[PDB]
Amino acid sequence: SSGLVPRGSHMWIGVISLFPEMFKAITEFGVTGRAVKHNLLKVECWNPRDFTFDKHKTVDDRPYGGGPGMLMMVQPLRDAIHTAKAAAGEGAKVIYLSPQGRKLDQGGVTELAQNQKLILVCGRYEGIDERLIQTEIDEEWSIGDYVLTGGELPAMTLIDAVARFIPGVLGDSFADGLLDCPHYTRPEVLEGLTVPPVLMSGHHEEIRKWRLKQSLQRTWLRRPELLEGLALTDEQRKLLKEAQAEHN
Amino acid sequence: SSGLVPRGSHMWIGVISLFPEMFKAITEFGVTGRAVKHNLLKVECWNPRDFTFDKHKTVDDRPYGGGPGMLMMVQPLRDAIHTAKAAAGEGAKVIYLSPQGRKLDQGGVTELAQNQKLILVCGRYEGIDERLIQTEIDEEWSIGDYVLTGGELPAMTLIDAVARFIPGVLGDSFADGLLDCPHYTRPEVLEGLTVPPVLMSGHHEEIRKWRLKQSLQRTWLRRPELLEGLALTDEQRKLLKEAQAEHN
Ligand SMILES: NCc1ccc(CNc2ccc(C(N)=O)cn2)cc1
Ligand SMILES: NCc1ccc(CNc2ccc(C(N)=O)cn2)cc1
Repeated sequence: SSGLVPRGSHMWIGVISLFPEMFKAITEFGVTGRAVKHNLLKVECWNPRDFTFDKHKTVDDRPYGGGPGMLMMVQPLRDAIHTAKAAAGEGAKVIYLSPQGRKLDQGGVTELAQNQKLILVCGRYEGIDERLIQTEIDEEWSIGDYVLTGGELPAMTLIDAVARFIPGVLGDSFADGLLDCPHYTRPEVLEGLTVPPVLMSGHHEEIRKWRLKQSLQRTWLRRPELLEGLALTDEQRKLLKEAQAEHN
Repeated sequence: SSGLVPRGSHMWIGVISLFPEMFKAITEFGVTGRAVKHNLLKVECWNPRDFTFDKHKTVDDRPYGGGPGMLMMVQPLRDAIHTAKAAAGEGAKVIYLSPQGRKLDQGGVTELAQNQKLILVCGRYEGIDERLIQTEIDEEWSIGDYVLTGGELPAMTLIDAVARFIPGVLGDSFADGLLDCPHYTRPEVLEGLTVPPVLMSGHHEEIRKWRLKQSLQRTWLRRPELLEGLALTDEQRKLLKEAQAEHN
């Protein structure tokens, strides 16, 4: 392991997945791809398929009590987890991604990003045996109240979200707990819509206050529950009241 | 376009992305990969890079009013959107994935899945010009209250979630508005933990009621706000009260 890029806060993420090639979407492209090449982020996959012993490499099994779907077969999945934990050494927290988990939000991303090592277990079918949660999983997390064909997209979502908090990965995330303000680039006029003159003014302080007021107004109109989680600054209370008066 | 697999409800999804190779994670693997091969789901990508005219194929641009980040360059992105809309023909709703969007949940997935054609616009950098939202985007959606390096993982998350509602894709999603019950597979005993005897009984009705009670108990302990959105059946009111009495 070598290179010139400061990597003091580098993260290691082990992944248990039946489809490790999915992870190329994050390891080979964009900002996450650069993090991996610069050794700020390492993503290491184990496939339960490689832990099977039968001729057909069976990775699913029938649920007790019947019902329609399959579960991940215990022995191959358990063996893959044990191999990832041995590789990771001490301090690796094991995360299972499921709709039954703790709801991920940006605060939870920053809590997760304090871990120098994670193992992300990706369930396929109707998920994993309850007893493996009890014996192998440190924390269960959901990316949101929907059901996907597997935990791989949730795992990749968490990796990407945490990676942004690794110093050096980026070249301001829900700034102030608010929805982000509108942004504008060239051209000055688009389908008769003009860039707000304040953004053209060069007045750094008036621009700051316009963006903060817009963020407060958009949070209030779209996601008012997000305001209730906040103790607004004096300046923020005044800009919201001005945006609420102007709306009315 | 041909094949034997019933595809009456087939979905077409256009995608605008600087990294269309990311979409292989859904189009080449698992249940979504099978949907694509069977013509239940088509995913068609346009890359704004192919709509550039400068020697360096520039796809970012500086925000008006300064600040740290870049935006997607308007002309290449707008041209890619127009080409996707012409390809899609009439009835294609254009979705922009952003943290400022409507929060996706399973109900919203099923609303989105009523569309036979979607175009998913994937923003990189600090996102897209506000005026393109106004002029090109039908609906803005978030997959959750976190910030990612791009809209591609959110787009792939929505495709996967909607695909499950396409008849024939699957071989019961938040059944009853509740968190799913525990599942068990072989072996009968794992690290001294035994499968609940009821699941071994063959008694289809007692198994149904045990799984419903567990789902009510887990929703109540982990996500009690989910119970408030529900008008529980008589049977559900009785099983929750029994689980709440047994907890206490
Ligand atoms: N029956 C439980 C179960 C467990 C695991 C799966 C795999 N797919 C997932 C995993 C996580 C999420 C999420 N919202 O973070 C969504 N879909 C499905 C079902
Ligand atoms: N500054 C606004 C903005 C817009 C678009 C992006 C691209 N990344 C995204 C897109 C969608 C989501 C989400 N939660 O669904 C998360 N991250 C970033 C920033």
